[PDB]
Amino acid sequence: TRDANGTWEMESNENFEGWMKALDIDFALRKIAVRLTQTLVIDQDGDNFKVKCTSTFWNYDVDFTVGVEFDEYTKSLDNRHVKALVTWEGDVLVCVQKGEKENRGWKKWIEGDKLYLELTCGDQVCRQVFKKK
Ligand SMILES: *C/C=C(C)/C=C/C=C(C)/C=C/C1=C(C)CCCC1(C)C
Repeated sequence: TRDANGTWEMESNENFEGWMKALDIDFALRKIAVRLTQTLVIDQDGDNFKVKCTSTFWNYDVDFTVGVEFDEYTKSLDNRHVKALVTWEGDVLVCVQKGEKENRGWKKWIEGDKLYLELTCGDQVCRQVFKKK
């Protein structure tokens, strides 16, 4: 319920292109990223997280300690500097990324076998569902 450890296989991905567009990802690369199968690998140890979301051409990596603000440079995404902070709101893992973009961050709900991930930027929300492999 608070345990996010695992290798996570995607089963659905809603409004992916609206969220990428809100981040200003190149329209060309958007309709490549649309094609790619993603595997989310989470290593969680106490407060310390290592998140690795992987695909053929394109990976997103982040490591953080819950409750410790960190500078994040989204080099493989929109290549912006944000002030990221990840915390627990109940059993909901919440990341707020302060910077140019408003309403920017993500949330993870872990429901036994299922991981629900909502990514937000501006007025767009991308809803993803992964299953533990
Ligand atoms: C808790 C899980 C998180 C924060 C996972 C985030 C994953 C991404 C931001 C993935 C982004 C990607 C693209 C938009 C294009 C294709 C490659 C991806 C899947 C790494």
